[PDB]
Amino acid sequence: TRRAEVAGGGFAGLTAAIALKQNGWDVRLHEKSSELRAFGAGIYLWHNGLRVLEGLGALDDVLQGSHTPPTYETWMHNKSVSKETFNGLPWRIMTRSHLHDALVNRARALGVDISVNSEAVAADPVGRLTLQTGEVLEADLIVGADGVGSKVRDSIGFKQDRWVSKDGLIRLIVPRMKKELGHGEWDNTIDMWNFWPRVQRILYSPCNENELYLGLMAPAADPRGSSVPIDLEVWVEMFPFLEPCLIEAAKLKTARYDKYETTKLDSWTRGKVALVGDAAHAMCPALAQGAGCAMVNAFSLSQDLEEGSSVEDALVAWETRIRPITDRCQALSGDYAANRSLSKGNMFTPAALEAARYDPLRRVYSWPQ
Ligand SMILES: Cc1cc2nc3c(=O)[nH]c(=O)nc-3n(C[C@H](O)[C@H](O)[C@H](O)COP(=O)(O)OP(=O)(O)OC[C@H]3O[C@@H](n4cnc5c(N)ncnc54)[C@H](O)[C@@H]3O)c2cc1C
Ligand SMILES: Cc1ncc(C(=O)O)cc1O
Repeated sequence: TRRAEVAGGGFAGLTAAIALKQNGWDVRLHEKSSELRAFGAGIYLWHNGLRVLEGLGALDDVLQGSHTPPTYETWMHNKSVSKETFNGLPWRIMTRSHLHDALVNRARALGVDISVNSEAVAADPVGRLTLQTGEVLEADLIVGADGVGSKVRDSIGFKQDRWVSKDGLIRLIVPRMKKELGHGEWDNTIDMWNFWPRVQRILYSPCNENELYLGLMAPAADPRGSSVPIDLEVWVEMFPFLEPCLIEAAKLKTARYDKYETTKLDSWTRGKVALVGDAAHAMCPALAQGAGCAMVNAFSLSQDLEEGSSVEDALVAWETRIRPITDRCQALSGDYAANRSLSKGNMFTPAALEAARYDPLRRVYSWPQ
C-alpha cells in the first residue's frame, strides 16, 4: 500500500489528495492554517476543471449552487463590445468557499487524513517531508501544493522565472441586489473596462441567485481606486449602474487589494517530489486558468502513478505529458495581460481556450471552436 504526503490544503492539494485516495493510496494532507478555507472571493471554472471535479466525484456538489451566465460579455467605456458563449464549452462561476467545501467534504468522505496547523518546511527527493515542528515524515510520494512561496519547492531548489504584478485588485462577494439593478442582463459575466477618465475595471460575475463576485481593478498608484475598504464614491462614479451592489461592497471591512506573481520552473519534479498548482506554475489571471490547470495537473499526476512504473519515472512522465498545456496557457495569458487584450472583447479564441478544451478524463481535446 502506497503512502503520499500532500503539503497544502488549496485546490491543488485537495485535488491531489482525493485523486490519490481514489486509487488506493493512503494519503495525509497538511494545511498550515488552523482551519481549511479558501481566499479570493470567487472563481471561474471551465470544462477542463469541471471534468476534474467529475473524476473526483465532487461535481454534483459544485454545480448545485454555482452559476453559468447566459453569456460572457465585455464592455469598454460602458459600450458592449462582445458577447461570447464559447460554442457550448462548459464553464461555471462560484464562490471560492463553495468549491473548497465540495473538495473538503469529498476528501473526508474518502478517508483522506487532513492535518491542520501542519506546516511543511522541507521535502527530500528520497521521499521525506519535514514539518515546521521538526517532525520528519516518510512516504512514497511527496506532493508540493503549498502555493506561491512554496517551502517544499524552495527547500529543494528549482530554477525559477519570477515576475510580480505591480497592479492588483479587490475581490469581493456581495448580494446580487438584482431587483435594484433594474433593466439589464444582470445574470451575465460582464467585464467592464475603462481607461477614461481613469483606469478602472470591474469584472462582474454572478455565483448564484444570492451571491455576486466582484473584481474591482485599479492601478496601485491610484490612492482612491486601490483603497480598502473601497472608496465608494470613486467606484459609483464610473460604475453608477452597480451602486446597489457597490454600496454593499463598501461595508466589507476585510476587503483587500491583492497583487499577484507568476512562476515558471525548469522542472516540476525531483525524485519522489512533485510540485503542483501555484507552487509550480502560478500565472496571470487573464484566461482564468490558474486553478483549472492546477486541478488538471494534480489529477493527471494520479493517472501517471497508475502505470506500474516507479514513482520517480512516473513523475517525469507526468510532467512531460501534461506540462505543455500549462506552459502555453500561462504564456498566452501573460501576453493578454501585458497587452490588455481582453479589453477588446472576442478574445477567447481557439488558442486561448486550449486549456479549457482539454478533457483530463479522456485525455483528449473536446468542445472544438
Ligand atoms: C486576481 C486573481 C484571480 C484569479 N481567478 C481565477 C479564476 O477565476 N479561475 C481559476 O481557475 N483560477 C483563478 N486564479 C488562479 C488561482 O487562484 C490559483 O491558481 C489557485 O487557487 C491556487 O492553487 P493552489 O491550491 O496550488 O494554491 P493555494 O491556493 O494557496 O495552495 C496552498 C494552500 O496550502 C497552505 N500552505 C501554504 N504553505 C504551506 C506549507 N508550507 N505547509 C502546509 N500548508 C501550506 C495555504 O494555507 C494555502 O491555502 C486567480 C488568481 C489571481 C491572483
Ligand atoms: C476570471 C478572470 N479573468 C481575467 C482576470 C484579469 O485580471 O484579467 C481576472 C479574473 O479573475
